[PDB]
Amino acid sequence: HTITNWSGTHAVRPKRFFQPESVEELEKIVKEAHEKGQKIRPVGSGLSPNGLAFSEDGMVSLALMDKVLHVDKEKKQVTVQAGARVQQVVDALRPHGLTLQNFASISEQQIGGFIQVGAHGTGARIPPVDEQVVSMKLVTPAKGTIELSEEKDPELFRLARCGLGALGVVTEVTLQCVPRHKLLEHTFVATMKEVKKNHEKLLRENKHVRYMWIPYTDTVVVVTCNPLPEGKKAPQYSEDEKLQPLRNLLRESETSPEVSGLSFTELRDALLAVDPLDTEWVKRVNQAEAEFWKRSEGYRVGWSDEILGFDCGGQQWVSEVAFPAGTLEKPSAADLEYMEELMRLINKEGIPAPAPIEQRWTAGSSSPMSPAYSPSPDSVFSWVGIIMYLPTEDEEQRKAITEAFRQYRKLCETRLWDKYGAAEHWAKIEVPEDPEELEALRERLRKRYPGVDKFNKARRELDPKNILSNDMIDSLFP
Ligand SMILES: Cc1cc2nc3c(=O)[nH]c(=O)nc-3n(C[C@H](O)[C@H](O)[C@H](O)COP(=O)(O)OP(=O)(O)OC[C@H]3O[C@@H](n4cnc5c(N)ncnc54)[C@H](O)[C@@H]3O)c2cc1C
Ligand SMILES: O=C1O[C@H]([C@@H](O)CO)[C@@H](O)[C@@H]1O
Repeated sequence: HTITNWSGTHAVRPKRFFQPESVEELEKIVKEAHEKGQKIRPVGSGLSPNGLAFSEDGMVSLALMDKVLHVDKEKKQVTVQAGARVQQVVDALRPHGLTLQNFASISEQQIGGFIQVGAHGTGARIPPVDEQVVSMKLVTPAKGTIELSEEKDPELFRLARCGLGALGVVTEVTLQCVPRHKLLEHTFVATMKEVKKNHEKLLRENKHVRYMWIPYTDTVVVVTCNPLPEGKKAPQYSEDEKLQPLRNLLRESETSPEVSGLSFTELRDALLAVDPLDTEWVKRVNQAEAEFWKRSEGYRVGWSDEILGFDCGGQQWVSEVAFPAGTLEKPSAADLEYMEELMRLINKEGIPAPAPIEQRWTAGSSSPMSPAYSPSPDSVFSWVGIIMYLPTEDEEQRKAITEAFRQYRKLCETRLWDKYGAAEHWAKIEVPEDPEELEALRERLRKRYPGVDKFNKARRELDPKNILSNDMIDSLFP
Protein backbone atom coordinates (compact mmCIF):
# COMPACT_ATOMS: atom_id res chain seq x y z
CA HIS A 1 0.00 0.00 0.00
CA THR A 2 1.74 3.18 -1.37
CA ILE A 3 0.43 6.63 -0.25
CA THR A 4 1.08 9.63 -2.61
CA ASN A 5 0.27 13.30 -1.95
CA TRP A 6 -2.11 15.42 -4.13
CA SER A 7 0.68 16.79 -6.43
CA GLY A 8 2.66 13.48 -6.55
CA THR A 9 5.72 15.35 -5.08
CA HIS A 10 6.05 12.81 -2.19
CA ALA A 11 5.11 9.12 -1.79
CA VAL A 12 5.78 6.46 0.88
CA ARG A 13 5.40 2.60 1.01
CA PRO A 14 5.11 2.18 4.80
CA LYS A 15 6.38 -1.23 6.16
CA ARG A 16 3.37 -1.21 8.59
CA PHE A 17 -0.06 0.33 7.77
CA PHE A 18 -3.04 0.16 10.19
CA GLN A 19 -6.67 1.20 9.55
CA PRO A 20 -8.69 0.46 12.71
CA GLU A 21 -12.55 0.49 12.64
CA SER A 22 -12.87 1.40 16.38
CA VAL A 23 -11.19 3.33 19.28
CA GLU A 24 -10.64 -0.07 21.04
CA GLU A 25 -8.72 -1.37 17.95
CA LEU A 26 -6.82 1.97 17.83
CA GLU A 27 -5.97 1.92 21.61
CA LYS A 28 -4.58 -1.67 21.19
CA ILE A 29 -2.40 -0.71 18.13
CA VAL A 30 -0.89 2.30 20.04
CA LYS A 31 -0.28 0.23 23.28
CA GLU A 32 1.50 -2.53 21.26
CA ALA A 33 3.52 -0.04 19.13
CA HIS A 34 4.45 1.75 22.42
CA GLU A 35 5.58 -1.61 24.04
CA LYS A 36 7.51 -2.79 20.91
CA GLY A 37 8.98 0.74 20.22
CA GLN A 38 7.50 0.69 16.62
CA LYS A 39 6.77 3.92 14.60
CA ILE A 40 3.03 4.71 13.87
CA ARG A 41 2.74 8.21 12.31
CA PRO A 42 -0.91 9.35 12.07
CA VAL A 43 -2.01 9.95 8.45
CA GLY A 44 -5.30 11.45 7.21
CA SER A 45 -5.97 11.65 3.42
CA GLY A 46 -2.17 12.02 2.86
CA LEU A 47 -2.69 15.29 0.87
CA SER A 48 -0.11 17.55 2.61
CA PRO A 49 2.14 19.10 -0.10
CA ASN A 50 5.24 18.35 2.11
CA GLY A 51 4.39 14.67 3.03
CA LEU A 52 4.25 15.72 6.78
CA ALA A 53 2.31 12.49 7.69
CA PHE A 54 4.67 10.04 5.83
CA SER A 55 6.85 7.31 7.49
CA GLU A 56 8.86 4.51 5.75
CA ASP A 57 8.31 2.58 9.07
CA GLY A 58 4.66 2.77 10.25
CA MET A 59 1.50 4.84 9.60
CA VAL A 60 -2.07 4.63 11.08
CA SER A 61 -5.10 5.94 9.11
CA LEU A 62 -8.51 6.52 10.81
CA ALA A 63 -10.26 6.61 7.37
CA LEU A 64 -12.72 3.84 8.56
CA MET A 65 -13.54 5.84 11.79
CA ASP A 66 -15.60 8.60 10.14
CA LYS A 67 -19.16 8.80 11.72
CA VAL A 68 -20.76 12.00 13.07
CA LEU A 69 -21.20 10.89 16.73
CA HIS A 70 -23.32 13.77 18.22
CA VAL A 71 -24.94 17.10 17.15
CA ASP A 72 -25.71 19.52 20.05
CA LYS A 73 -28.56 21.45 18.24
CA GLU A 74 -28.54 24.23 20.94
CA LYS A 75 -24.76 25.16 20.88
CA LYS A 76 -24.43 24.48 17.08
CA GLN A 77 -21.70 21.87 17.80
CA VAL A 78 -20.80 18.55 16.11
CA THR A 79 -18.76 15.66 17.61
CA VAL A 80 -17.13 13.65 14.77
CA GLN A 81 -14.56 10.83 14.43
CA ALA A 82 -11.19 12.27 13.25
CA GLY A 83 -11.17 10.14 10.01
CA ALA A 84 -14.28 11.91 8.60
CA ARG A 85 -13.33 14.00 5.53
CA VAL A 86 -14.43 17.68 5.74
CA GLN A 87 -16.82 16.82 2.82
CA GLN A 88 -18.43 13.90 4.83
CA VAL A 89 -19.00 16.39 7.74
CA VAL A 90 -20.67 18.99 5.47
CA ASP A 91 -22.96 16.29 3.98
CA ALA A 92 -23.78 14.87 7.47
CA LEU A 93 -24.51 18.44 8.85
CA ARG A 94 -26.78 19.25 5.84
CA PRO A 95 -30.05 18.00 7.46
CA HIS A 96 -29.16 19.52 10.93
CA GLY A 97 -28.93 23.04 9.34
CA LEU A 98 -25.19 23.52 10.25
CA THR A 99 -21.90 24.15 8.35
CA LEU A 100 -18.28 24.92 9.41
CA GLN A 101 -17.24 28.58 10.02
CA ASN A 102 -14.74 28.26 7.13
CA PHE A 103 -13.48 25.83 4.42
CA ALA A 104 -10.07 25.39 2.74
CA SER A 105 -9.84 25.47 -1.14
CA ILE A 106 -10.58 21.66 -0.98
CA SER A 107 -12.55 19.42 1.48
CA GLU A 108 -10.88 15.98 0.90
CA GLN A 109 -8.76 16.53 4.13
CA GLN A 110 -9.66 14.34 7.16
CA ILE A 111 -10.82 16.35 10.25
CA GLY A 112 -7.66 15.17 12.10
CA GLY A 113 -5.26 16.22 9.32
CA PHE A 114 -7.22 19.48 8.91
CA ILE A 115 -6.76 20.62 12.59
CA GLN A 116 -3.22 19.15 13.20
CA VAL A 117 -1.63 21.68 10.68
CA GLY A 118 -3.90 24.63 11.65
CA ALA A 119 -5.56 24.76 8.15
CA HIS A 120 -7.46 27.98 7.29
CA GLY A 121 -9.78 29.69 4.80
CA THR A 122 -10.30 33.44 4.32
CA GLY A 123 -12.18 36.03 6.40
CA ALA A 124 -10.36 38.63 8.52
CA ARG A 125 -12.77 37.82 11.49
CA ILE A 126 -12.51 33.97 11.17
CA PRO A 127 -9.69 32.04 12.86
CA PRO A 128 -7.94 28.95 11.42
CA VAL A 129 -9.85 25.69 11.99
CA ASP A 130 -7.78 24.79 15.15
CA GLU A 131 -9.50 27.78 16.93
CA GLN A 132 -12.97 26.20 16.01
CA VAL A 133 -12.26 22.98 18.03
CA VAL A 134 -14.17 23.01 21.40
CA SER A 135 -12.83 19.54 22.43
CA MET A 136 -11.05 16.38 21.23
CA LYS A 137 -10.08 12.84 22.31
CA LEU A 138 -6.44 11.82 21.71
CA VAL A 139 -4.84 8.30 22.11
CA THR A 140 -1.32 8.90 23.61
CA PRO A 141 1.52 6.31 23.86
CA ALA A 142 2.01 7.21 27.63
CA LYS A 143 -1.53 7.84 29.10
CA GLY A 144 -3.90 6.06 26.65
CA THR A 145 -7.11 7.91 25.59
CA ILE A 146 -7.25 11.44 27.17
CA GLU A 147 -9.88 14.20 26.79
CA LEU A 148 -8.97 17.91 26.18
CA SER A 149 -11.02 21.17 26.06
CA GLU A 150 -10.90 24.73 27.55
CA GLU A 151 -12.18 22.98 30.77
CA LYS A 152 -9.74 19.97 30.61
CA ASP A 153 -5.97 20.80 30.65
CA PRO A 154 -6.62 23.91 28.47
CA GLU A 155 -2.81 24.37 27.94
CA LEU A 156 -2.32 20.78 26.52
CA PHE A 157 -5.61 21.19 24.51
CA ARG A 158 -4.26 24.27 22.67
CA LEU A 159 -0.91 22.47 22.04
CA ALA A 160 -2.48 19.12 21.01
CA ARG A 161 -5.34 20.20 18.67
CA CYS A 162 -2.60 21.70 16.38
CA GLY A 163 -0.09 18.92 17.23
CA LEU A 164 1.32 17.86 13.76
CA GLY A 165 0.45 14.24 14.81
CA ALA A 166 3.40 14.32 17.33
CA LEU A 167 1.26 14.28 20.57
CA GLY A 168 -1.27 11.49 19.92
CA VAL A 169 -3.79 9.94 17.50
CA VAL A 170 -6.93 12.13 17.43
CA THR A 171 -10.05 9.89 17.46
CA GLU A 172 -12.76 12.52 18.00
CA VAL A 173 -13.14 16.34 17.59
CA THR A 174 -16.06 18.64 18.59
CA LEU A 175 -16.30 21.72 16.32
CA GLN A 176 -18.08 25.08 16.75
CA CYS A 177 -20.39 25.14 13.67
CA VAL A 178 -22.70 27.97 12.45
CA PRO A 179 -26.08 27.85 10.65
CA ARG A 180 -25.91 26.45 7.07
CA HIS A 181 -26.22 29.60 4.90
CA LYS A 182 -25.89 30.87 1.28
CA LEU A 183 -23.06 33.21 0.20
CA LEU A 184 -23.14 35.87 -2.53
CA GLU A 185 -19.72 35.72 -4.26
CA HIS A 186 -18.59 38.83 -6.19
CA THR A 187 -15.60 38.41 -8.56
CA PHE A 188 -14.10 41.57 -10.16
CA VAL A 189 -10.63 42.76 -11.31
CA ALA A 190 -8.70 45.77 -9.96
CA THR A 191 -5.29 47.47 -10.31
CA MET A 192 -2.88 47.61 -7.33
CA LYS A 193 -3.86 51.31 -6.96
CA GLU A 194 -7.64 50.46 -6.86
CA VAL A 195 -6.86 47.55 -4.41
CA LYS A 196 -4.90 49.90 -1.98
CA LYS A 197 -7.73 52.53 -2.05
CA ASN A 198 -10.51 50.17 -0.78
CA HIS A 199 -8.50 47.43 1.06
CA GLU A 200 -8.81 48.51 4.78
CA LYS A 201 -12.65 48.90 4.44
CA LEU A 202 -13.05 45.80 2.13
CA LEU A 203 -11.45 43.35 4.68
CA ARG A 204 -13.68 44.69 7.48
CA GLU A 205 -17.01 45.07 5.60
CA ASN A 206 -16.88 41.64 3.75
CA LYS A 207 -17.06 38.27 5.58
CA HIS A 208 -14.56 36.60 3.11
CA VAL A 209 -11.99 38.40 0.89
CA ARG A 210 -9.43 36.67 -1.36
CA TYR A 211 -7.01 38.33 -3.84
CA MET A 212 -5.52 36.29 -6.74
CA TRP A 213 -2.41 38.27 -7.87
CA ILE A 214 -1.26 37.76 -11.51
CA PRO A 215 2.53 38.33 -11.83
CA TYR A 216 3.79 40.51 -14.79
CA THR A 217 0.31 42.23 -15.02
CA ASP A 218 -1.59 44.92 -13.00
CA THR A 219 -4.63 42.61 -12.77
CA VAL A 220 -5.67 41.57 -9.22
CA VAL A 221 -8.76 39.31 -9.05
CA VAL A 222 -10.90 40.18 -6.01
CA VAL A 223 -13.42 37.64 -4.67
CA THR A 224 -15.69 38.74 -1.78
CA CYS A 225 -18.36 36.43 -0.25
CA ASN A 226 -21.11 37.68 2.18
CA PRO A 227 -24.24 36.01 3.60
CA LEU A 228 -27.38 36.51 1.46
CA PRO A 229 -30.20 38.35 3.34
CA GLU A 230 -32.93 35.67 2.77
CA GLY A 231 -34.46 35.88 -0.77
CA LYS A 232 -32.05 38.57 -2.22
CA LYS A 233 -30.89 38.55 -5.93
CA ALA A 234 -27.56 39.66 -7.60
CA PRO A 235 -20.72 42.96 -19.90
CA GLN A 236 -21.63 39.17 -19.97
CA TYR A 237 -19.25 36.82 -21.96
CA SER A 238 -19.88 33.19 -23.04
CA GLU A 239 -17.53 30.43 -21.77
CA ASP A 240 -16.03 30.33 -25.31
CA GLU A 241 -15.29 34.08 -25.22
CA LYS A 242 -13.86 33.83 -21.62
CA LEU A 243 -11.43 31.05 -22.71
CA GLN A 244 -10.61 32.75 -26.09
CA PRO A 245 -7.35 34.56 -24.99
CA LEU A 246 -5.95 31.19 -23.72
CA ARG A 247 -7.08 29.05 -26.74
CA ASN A 248 -5.67 31.73 -29.15
CA LEU A 249 -2.32 31.73 -27.21
CA LEU A 250 -2.10 27.88 -27.26
CA ARG A 251 -2.92 27.70 -31.04
CA GLU A 252 0.34 29.66 -31.79
CA SER A 253 -6.10 26.65 -37.17
CA GLU A 254 -8.57 29.61 -36.72
CA THR A 255 -10.66 27.08 -34.61
CA SER A 256 -9.50 24.59 -31.84
CA PRO A 257 -10.36 20.84 -31.38
CA GLU A 258 -9.50 18.45 -28.42
CA VAL A 259 -8.48 21.78 -26.71
CA SER A 260 -12.24 22.73 -26.47
CA GLY A 261 -12.77 20.04 -23.74
CA LEU A 262 -9.98 21.62 -21.60
CA SER A 263 -11.24 23.69 -18.59
CA PHE A 264 -9.63 27.07 -17.71
CA THR A 265 -7.03 25.35 -15.35
CA GLU A 266 -6.29 22.56 -17.94
CA LEU A 267 -5.56 25.30 -20.58
CA ARG A 268 -3.22 27.11 -18.14
CA ASP A 269 -1.44 23.73 -17.59
CA ALA A 270 -1.16 23.02 -21.39
CA LEU A 271 0.14 26.59 -21.92
CA LEU A 272 2.82 26.37 -19.15
CA ALA A 273 3.75 22.79 -20.34
CA VAL A 274 5.00 24.53 -23.59
CA ASP A 275 7.95 26.40 -21.85
CA PRO A 276 7.35 26.32 -18.06
CA LEU A 277 10.57 28.20 -16.97
CA ASP A 278 10.75 30.77 -19.85
CA THR A 279 9.70 34.09 -18.21
CA GLU A 280 8.77 35.82 -21.51
CA TRP A 281 6.38 32.89 -22.26
CA VAL A 282 4.95 32.92 -18.66
CA LYS A 283 4.39 36.73 -19.04
CA ARG A 284 2.26 35.84 -22.15
CA VAL A 285 0.32 33.07 -20.24
CA ASN A 286 -0.37 35.37 -17.20
CA GLN A 287 -1.61 38.17 -19.59
CA ALA A 288 -4.00 35.69 -21.33
CA GLU A 289 -5.21 34.62 -17.81
CA ALA A 290 -5.73 38.28 -16.75
CA GLU A 291 -7.98 38.70 -19.89
CA PHE A 292 -9.95 35.55 -18.82
CA TRP A 293 -10.58 36.99 -15.32
CA LYS A 294 -11.52 40.45 -16.80
CA ARG A 295 -14.20 38.52 -18.81
CA SER A 296 -15.32 36.58 -15.65
CA GLU A 297 -16.61 39.55 -13.48
CA GLY A 298 -20.01 38.88 -11.76
CA TYR A 299 -21.94 37.03 -9.02
CA ARG A 300 -22.68 33.44 -7.90
CA VAL A 301 -25.01 32.17 -5.12
CA GLY A 302 -24.57 28.82 -3.31
CA TRP A 303 -24.24 27.13 0.10
CA SER A 304 -20.98 28.36 1.79
CA ASP A 305 -19.32 24.90 1.38
CA GLU A 306 -19.89 25.08 -2.47
CA ILE A 307 -18.82 28.78 -2.79
CA LEU A 308 -15.73 28.71 -0.53
CA GLY A 309 -14.06 25.88 -2.62
CA PHE A 310 -11.66 26.87 -5.51
CA ASP A 311 -10.30 24.95 -8.58
CA CYS A 312 -6.57 24.76 -7.54
CA GLY A 313 -5.64 23.39 -11.01
CA GLY A 314 -3.05 20.71 -11.82
CA GLN A 315 -0.24 19.20 -9.73
CA GLN A 316 1.93 21.96 -8.23
CA TRP A 317 4.54 23.18 -5.72
CA VAL A 318 3.03 25.57 -3.12
CA SER A 319 4.48 27.72 -0.32
CA GLU A 320 2.16 29.65 2.03
CA VAL A 321 3.26 31.93 4.93
CA ALA A 322 1.13 33.68 7.63
CA PHE A 323 2.37 37.12 8.89
CA PRO A 324 0.77 39.69 11.20
CA ALA A 325 -1.19 42.57 9.57
CA GLY A 326 -2.34 44.44 12.72
CA THR A 327 -5.82 44.01 14.31
CA LEU A 328 -9.45 44.85 13.47
CA GLU A 329 -9.15 48.31 15.15
CA LYS A 330 -5.46 49.20 14.18
CA PRO A 331 -4.93 48.44 10.45
CA SER A 332 -1.46 47.59 8.97
CA ALA A 333 -0.29 48.25 5.36
CA ALA A 334 1.99 45.17 5.78
CA ASP A 335 -0.27 42.77 3.78
CA LEU A 336 -0.18 45.12 0.69
CA GLU A 337 3.54 46.05 1.26
CA TYR A 338 4.42 42.30 1.26
CA MET A 339 2.77 41.91 -2.20
CA GLU A 340 4.43 45.13 -3.62
CA GLU A 341 7.89 43.75 -2.63
CA LEU A 342 7.00 40.18 -3.81
CA MET A 343 5.99 41.53 -7.26
CA ARG A 344 9.06 43.87 -7.33
CA LEU A 345 11.19 40.79 -6.34
CA ILE A 346 9.67 38.52 -9.10
CA ASN A 347 10.46 41.12 -11.86
CA LYS A 348 13.92 41.93 -10.35
CA GLU A 349 14.95 38.21 -10.67
CA GLY A 350 13.10 37.14 -13.88
CA ILE A 351 11.18 34.39 -11.93
CA PRO A 352 8.94 32.36 -14.29
CA ALA A 353 6.13 32.69 -11.64
CA PRO A 354 2.65 31.65 -12.88
CA ALA A 355 -0.70 32.72 -11.32
CA PRO A 356 -2.20 32.95 -8.94
CA ILE A 357 -0.33 34.25 -5.90
CA GLU A 358 -3.25 33.70 -3.50
CA GLN A 359 -3.70 36.16 -0.58
CA ARG A 360 -6.14 35.40 2.25
CA TRP A 361 -6.78 36.66 5.82
CA THR A 362 -7.61 34.93 9.13
CA ALA A 363 -8.25 36.13 12.69
CA GLY A 364 -5.45 35.01 15.08
CA SER A 365 -5.30 31.62 16.83
CA SER A 366 -4.68 30.84 20.57
CA SER A 367 -3.01 27.50 19.45
CA PRO A 368 0.74 28.10 20.17
CA MET A 369 1.86 26.10 17.04
CA SER A 370 -0.50 28.09 14.68
CA PRO A 371 1.42 30.12 12.06
CA ALA A 372 -1.16 32.82 13.05
CA TYR A 373 -0.70 32.34 16.85
CA SER A 374 -1.53 35.61 18.68
CA PRO A 375 -2.33 36.56 22.29
CA SER A 376 -5.00 39.03 20.92
CA PRO A 377 -8.19 37.46 19.48
CA ASP A 378 -8.88 40.39 17.03
CA SER A 379 -5.41 40.22 15.42
CA VAL A 380 -5.44 39.78 11.62
CA PHE A 381 -2.97 37.61 9.65
CA SER A 382 -2.50 37.76 5.87
CA TRP A 383 -1.55 34.44 4.21
CA VAL A 384 0.33 34.55 0.85
CA GLY A 385 0.67 31.44 -1.34
CA ILE A 386 3.21 31.22 -4.24
CA ILE A 387 2.85 28.43 -6.88
CA MET A 388 4.60 26.70 -9.78
CA TYR A 389 2.63 24.06 -11.75
CA LEU A 390 3.99 20.63 -12.83
CA PRO A 391 1.82 20.40 -15.99
CA THR A 392 3.18 16.98 -17.21
CA GLU A 393 4.80 13.82 -15.68
CA ASP A 394 8.05 14.40 -17.69
CA GLU A 395 10.51 13.43 -14.89
CA GLU A 396 13.15 15.90 -16.28
CA GLN A 397 10.63 18.81 -16.67
CA ARG A 398 9.39 18.16 -13.06
CA LYS A 399 13.04 18.21 -11.78
CA ALA A 400 13.77 21.62 -13.45
CA ILE A 401 10.48 23.13 -12.02
CA THR A 402 11.23 21.59 -8.54
CA GLU A 403 14.60 23.48 -8.62
CA ALA A 404 12.99 26.64 -10.14
CA PHE A 405 10.43 26.69 -7.24
CA ARG A 406 13.13 25.92 -4.57
CA GLN A 407 14.88 29.17 -5.70
CA TYR A 408 11.57 31.18 -5.86
CA ARG A 409 10.69 30.15 -2.25
CA LYS A 410 14.40 30.65 -1.26
CA LEU A 411 14.22 34.32 -2.55
CA CYS A 412 11.05 34.97 -0.41
CA GLU A 413 12.78 33.35 2.63
CA THR A 414 15.99 35.52 2.45
CA ARG A 415 14.32 38.87 1.43
CA LEU A 416 10.75 38.91 2.97
CA TRP A 417 9.90 36.34 5.69
CA ASP A 418 12.22 37.53 8.57
CA LYS A 419 11.36 41.19 7.76
CA TYR A 420 7.58 40.48 7.88
CA GLY A 421 7.63 37.79 10.68
CA ALA A 422 6.23 35.22 8.20
CA ALA A 423 5.67 31.58 9.38
CA GLU A 424 5.25 28.62 6.94
CA HIS A 425 2.04 26.55 6.77
CA TRP A 426 2.95 23.19 8.42
CA ALA A 427 1.66 21.18 5.35
CA LYS A 428 3.87 23.24 2.95
CA ILE A 429 7.23 23.62 4.85
CA GLU A 430 10.11 21.55 3.30
CA VAL A 431 13.30 20.51 5.18
CA PRO A 432 16.59 21.81 3.67
CA GLU A 433 19.40 19.23 2.96
CA ASP A 434 22.16 21.89 3.45
CA PRO A 435 22.78 21.92 7.25
CA GLU A 436 23.45 25.75 7.13
CA GLU A 437 19.89 26.27 5.70
CA LEU A 438 18.53 23.69 8.24
CA GLU A 439 20.04 25.47 11.31
CA ALA A 440 18.69 28.76 9.76
CA LEU A 441 15.14 27.24 9.60
CA ARG A 442 15.35 25.98 13.24
CA GLU A 443 16.54 29.54 14.20
CA ARG A 444 13.57 31.01 12.20
CA LEU A 445 11.21 28.54 14.04
CA ARG A 446 12.51 29.51 17.55
CA LYS A 447 11.87 33.20 16.49
CA ARG A 448 8.28 32.62 15.18
CA TYR A 449 7.25 30.00 17.80
CA PRO A 450 8.15 30.86 21.44
CA GLY A 451 6.27 27.81 22.91
CA VAL A 452 8.49 25.31 20.89
CA ASP A 453 10.18 24.09 24.13
CA LYS A 454 6.67 23.31 25.55
CA PHE A 455 5.89 21.27 22.31
CA ASN A 456 9.01 19.06 22.82
CA LYS A 457 8.21 18.86 26.58
CA ALA A 458 4.67 17.57 25.71
CA ARG A 459 6.23 15.01 23.27
CA ARG A 460 8.71 13.61 25.92
CA GLU A 461 5.68 13.29 28.30
CA LEU A 462 2.97 11.82 25.92
CA ASP A 463 5.30 10.03 23.38
CA PRO A 464 8.52 9.26 25.32
CA LYS A 465 9.60 6.46 22.88
CA ASN A 466 8.81 8.98 20.06
CA ILE A 467 6.74 6.54 17.88
CA LEU A 468 4.43 9.36 16.56
CA SER A 469 7.19 11.44 14.84
CA ASN A 470 9.15 11.05 11.54
CA ASP A 471 12.42 12.51 10.13
CA MET A 472 10.54 15.81 9.37
CA ILE A 473 9.36 16.40 13.01
CA ASP A 474 12.77 15.40 14.55
CA SER A 475 14.66 17.59 11.97
CA LEU A 476 12.36 20.63 12.70
CA PHE A 477 12.12 20.11 16.52
CA PRO A 478 15.39 18.68 17.99
C1 LIG B 1 -5.09 21.24 -3.46
C2 LIG B 1 -4.86 21.56 -2.00
C3 LIG B 1 -5.47 22.65 -1.44
C4 LIG B 1 -5.27 23.00 -0.09
N1 LIG B 1 -5.94 24.09 0.38
C5 LIG B 1 -5.69 24.45 1.62
C6 LIG B 1 -6.31 25.61 2.12
O1 LIG B 1 -7.07 26.28 1.46
N2 LIG B 1 -6.01 25.98 3.41
C7 LIG B 1 -5.17 25.23 4.22
O2 LIG B 1 -4.94 25.66 5.35
N3 LIG B 1 -4.61 24.09 3.79
C8 LIG B 1 -4.83 23.74 2.53
N4 LIG B 1 -4.23 22.60 2.04
C9 LIG B 1 -3.38 21.82 2.95
C10 LIG B 1 -4.23 20.79 3.68
O3 LIG B 1 -5.37 21.35 4.32
C11 LIG B 1 -3.36 20.08 4.71
O4 LIG B 1 -2.30 19.48 4.00
C12 LIG B 1 -4.08 19.01 5.52
O5 LIG B 1 -3.23 18.65 6.61
C13 LIG B 1 -4.35 17.78 4.69
O6 LIG B 1 -5.28 16.92 5.41
P1 LIG B 1 -4.98 15.34 5.41
O7 LIG B 1 -6.15 14.61 5.96
O8 LIG B 1 -4.51 14.97 4.04
O9 LIG B 1 -3.74 15.31 6.41
P2 LIG B 1 -2.36 14.54 6.22
O10 LIG B 1 -1.44 15.20 5.24
O11 LIG B 1 -2.72 13.09 6.05
O12 LIG B 1 -1.78 14.74 7.70
C14 LIG B 1 -1.57 16.10 8.15
C15 LIG B 1 -1.06 16.11 9.57
O13 LIG B 1 -2.08 15.61 10.47
C16 LIG B 1 -1.57 14.52 11.22
N5 LIG B 1 -2.68 13.64 11.42
C17 LIG B 1 -3.54 13.19 10.47
N6 LIG B 1 -4.51 12.47 10.97
C18 LIG B 1 -4.28 12.49 12.34
C19 LIG B 1 -4.96 11.91 13.41
N7 LIG B 1 -6.08 11.23 13.27
N8 LIG B 1 -4.45 12.12 14.66
C20 LIG B 1 -3.33 12.84 14.78
N9 LIG B 1 -2.61 13.45 13.84
C21 LIG B 1 -3.15 13.22 12.63
C22 LIG B 1 -0.42 13.95 10.41
O14 LIG B 1 0.52 13.23 11.17
C23 LIG B 1 0.17 15.24 9.85
O15 LIG B 1 0.93 15.87 10.87
C24 LIG B 1 -4.43 22.21 0.71
C25 LIG B 1 -3.81 21.08 0.13
C26 LIG B 1 -3.99 20.77 -1.20
C27 LIG B 1 -3.29 19.57 -1.78
O1 LIG C 1 -2.24 24.36 -1.03
C1 LIG C 1 -2.98 25.13 -1.61
O2 LIG C 1 -2.98 25.25 -2.95
C2 LIG C 1 -4.07 26.15 -3.38
C3 LIG C 1 -3.68 26.82 -4.68
O3 LIG C 1 -3.65 25.97 -5.80
C4 LIG C 1 -4.19 28.22 -4.95
O4 LIG C 1 -3.84 28.69 -6.25
C5 LIG C 1 -4.30 27.04 -2.16
O5 LIG C 1 -5.63 27.54 -2.08
C6 LIG C 1 -4.06 26.04 -1.03
O6 LIG C 1 -3.70 26.62 0.20
